[PDB]
Amino acid sequence: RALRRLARKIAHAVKKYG
Repeated sequence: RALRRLARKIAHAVKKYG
């Protein structure tokens, strides 16, 4: 339902890690 704050850390972490 609310993946605004969830997808945030996910995408970011993935954009930072690799």
